[PDB]
This record gives sequence, C-alpha cells and structure tokens, in this order.
Amino acid sequence: STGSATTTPIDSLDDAYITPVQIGTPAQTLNLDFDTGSSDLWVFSSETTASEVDGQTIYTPSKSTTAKLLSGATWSISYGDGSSSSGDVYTDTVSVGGLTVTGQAVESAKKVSSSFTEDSTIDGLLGLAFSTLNTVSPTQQKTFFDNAKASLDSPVFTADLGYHAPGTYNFGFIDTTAYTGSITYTAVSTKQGFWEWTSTGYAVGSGTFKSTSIDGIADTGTTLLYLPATVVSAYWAQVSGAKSSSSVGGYVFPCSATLPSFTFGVGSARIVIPGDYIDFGPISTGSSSCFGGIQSSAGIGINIFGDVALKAAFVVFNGATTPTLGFASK
Repeated sequence: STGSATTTPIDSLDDAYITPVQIGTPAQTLNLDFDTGSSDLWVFSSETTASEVDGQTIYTPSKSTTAKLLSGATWSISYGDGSSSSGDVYTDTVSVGGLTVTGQAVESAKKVSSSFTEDSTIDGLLGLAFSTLNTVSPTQQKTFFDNAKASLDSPVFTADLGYHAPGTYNFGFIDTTAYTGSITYTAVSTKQGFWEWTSTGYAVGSGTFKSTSIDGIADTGTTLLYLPATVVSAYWAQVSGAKSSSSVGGYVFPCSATLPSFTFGVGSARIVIPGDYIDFGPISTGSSSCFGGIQSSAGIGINIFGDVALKAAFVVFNGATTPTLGFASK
C-alpha cells in the first residue's frame, strides 16, 4: 500500500509546513507538522487546558468509535527550541493521504507551552524520527511510519518541500517524476534516534568546494539550517553589512543585500540552496534588517539540515534494515 499527501507552508516565510491527517472514526481532520526530528504523534484535544487553545482544531476521542484510552500511559516532551507538551495516550485509526494505520498511539495534549498556543494553524506534530525517541511511558510507542512499514510497498517516505509553495509527503514509493538526475544515497546512523548523516562539504556562492565532514540530522521540523560556526562565519562574511546580533539571537543582514547560494555535499553529489531561500525577511515589520536562514549550531550541540536545506532537494528517507538518506536535485 501507499500514501500521498500535500504539505503547505503555514505563512509567507515557510516557517513550518502542515499536512492534513485523518484521526478516528468518523474522520477528524487535523493539520499536523511532519517532524523527522521527533517521534511522538501528539495533538491538541478536548483535554487541552482551555486557556492554552487559540484557534486550533482539536481531536475529540469521545466522538470516535475506534478510540481507546491506553490505560496508565503518559508522555512528556521538550523540543530544542524550549517548547514543551504533555498529557495522556489514546490508540485510534490514523490515515495519511489514503494510508491507514489501526491502533496508532495518539498522544493527547493536556498542557502545551505558549509557542504551540500562538501557532493557530498547527494542530499537532507527527513524529518521523526512530521509535527509540518516543516519550510514552511506561510502554514506548511506535511512530506512524514504523507501524505502516509492513503494509508499505517499499519501506520509504519522501519529502518534497516547496519554496513558498505546497509540496508532497509520499509513503511507500518513489515518484521518479518529482526529481531530475539520479538519487545519491548516504549512510544513516540511528545511534541518537535521528536521521543522522555526514555531509561531505560545502561551497559559498561560486567559491571553491571545501571537502570537510559535517555530521548532522535531516530535520523537517526545524525551519533553518544550523551549521558549525566556522562554516556560518565563512558564508556571512560574503554579505556586506551582515553581522551576528545578540539582541536578535543570530545573523542579520541588510534587507537591500543580495545573498549568495550555499552548496552542501552528499557523497560525490552537490545540492545547491539558492540565495533567496536564505532570506527570512525583516526582523520586525518595517525594519531594514533581515533575518538569515543559515545560523550557528554552536549553542545547540547538533548540526541540523532543516527546511532551508531540505526544500532545495527531493529527499528519500529509507527505513530499510540498513537505513539510508537519498538526495536528488529538483
């Protein structure tokens, strides 16, 4: 079996992408953020503290004939940005673009931090990292991908994110019309529970490619590209007036400047991120200082190939016994 769903940016800056997901019987459609950097499927629900809900569509397990409370199970998660959520667990039927999983753990949020409450367009997260990161206690739960794996024609899912435009998440097949050239596959380490891989280098604009190993994670749930200070300083030194600002919390650049492209290596292949993808617009409305899409990973401890990098490629997440990541130009 296969599944195919359209994912749409939530705003004009591609801050996040939402994909409709059907939960329960009869279906309740919620717009979830597909996150390859986490492994919990959690939703805003009828149990979420009324003051922490601001416009989201909520899941109501009492209206679903297939919902079952997973007795005693609780969850609690904290994200890299400091945001957090917790609550209880239900099992229910979950379908993504025609692909159905029965008995999927659906983590009902009882409490959510301000960051989630503010984002009225996001009803929850659908985690696609390895099930070893799932926070359900005392019995760890599987991700939607892990549960669907046996039913899939191929144990893969693909991410084809758009630049200021909708894209697609496909499960169980590779659309040979969505990319150009060939797909370069690279080894994945599942040791930390992430889609962790090694980039073979980088180039800034039309500069020469520097071969150097950069370990990092393929993370659809992170907006920006976070790389070592050395790489980020080499990029921003090519933009007139660019600087790191403590007030803002990152590199900013004059909105009038033209940004060079950024190339990252995948084995012997090169992925080119156009300069336009690195522009995140004014730091405040009317400001002449614009926020950069390439930031330092020094304060995080892990390099992250977020949406800025991923949207420049057709990306294959191969969940076979020996996992791999595939990248192709598009």
